[PDB]
Amino acid sequence: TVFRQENVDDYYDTGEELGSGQFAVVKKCREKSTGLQYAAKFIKKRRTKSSRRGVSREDIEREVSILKEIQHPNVITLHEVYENKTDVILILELVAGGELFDFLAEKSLTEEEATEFLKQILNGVYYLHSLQIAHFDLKPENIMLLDRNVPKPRIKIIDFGLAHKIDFGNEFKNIFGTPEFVAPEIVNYEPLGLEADMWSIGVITYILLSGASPFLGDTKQETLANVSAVNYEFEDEYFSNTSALAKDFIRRLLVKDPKKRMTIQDSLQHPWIKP
Ligand SMILES: [Br-]
Ligand SMILES: [Br-]
Ligand SMILES: [Br-]
Ligand SMILES: [Br-]
Ligand SMILES: [Br-]
Repeated sequence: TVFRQENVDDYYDTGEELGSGQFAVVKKCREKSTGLQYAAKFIKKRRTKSSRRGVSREDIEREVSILKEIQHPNVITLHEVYENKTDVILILELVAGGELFDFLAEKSLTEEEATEFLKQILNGVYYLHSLQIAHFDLKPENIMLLDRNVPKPRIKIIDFGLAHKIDFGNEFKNIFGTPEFVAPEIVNYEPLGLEADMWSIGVITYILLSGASPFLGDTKQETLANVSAVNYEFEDEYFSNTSALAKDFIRRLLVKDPKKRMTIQDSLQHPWIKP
């Protein structure tokens, strides 16, 4: 599939930088014809068949195809796609309130503040999983706030760079995110499905409530070993006034066997969440 090959600068003016990954940079931008503001994500293309630099066309097209499907208040949306020899440029919805990761860093929360974030994340993932989309990179860095200066900020899930359609219940590709957040099946290179996201939500919930990361070791290999062994516990210093029901929610997500793990539907009916 090909994209718009006109110069993006003929249609948009870029401004401040919003984010910066390994093969991508995101710039605030403004569309000349409407005055409307967006986030332009510049993804570096692979320059040869066998290079390790840049993103393969297959991978870029997958991200774009998935993004084109989605329209939900808790997920980023795609406006337009441009490309040139060097980059594919995704014109995405602007989410200007910063990462949940940075919001947490200024602030740990009350259980109400945590469930207020978590419920929006669950709604977004419910939508994605209903479309058989596994995100595969859920972590606080990939949750963006619309406005961080309100008591209950609204959020959107971003960064669909590892997202896959799961049409046979599982996929068996080269897929591996950030050690602190990946499920044991990722660590062990096993077939992956929607369940991996639910583990990640468990990790996010643990961090939301405590300010601490449940499997984090001193090196990435230690973290991965900890994940595979389900080596986490609820430290009393962090969880002493956290409800047992909150712990129950986490405990039912941080389960090694993906079949025994709560699904997104389970998570919305769980007594800590269910209205
Ligand atoms: Br700007
Ligand atoms: Br579902
Ligand atoms: Br993004
Ligand atoms: Br790590
Ligand atoms: Br699910």
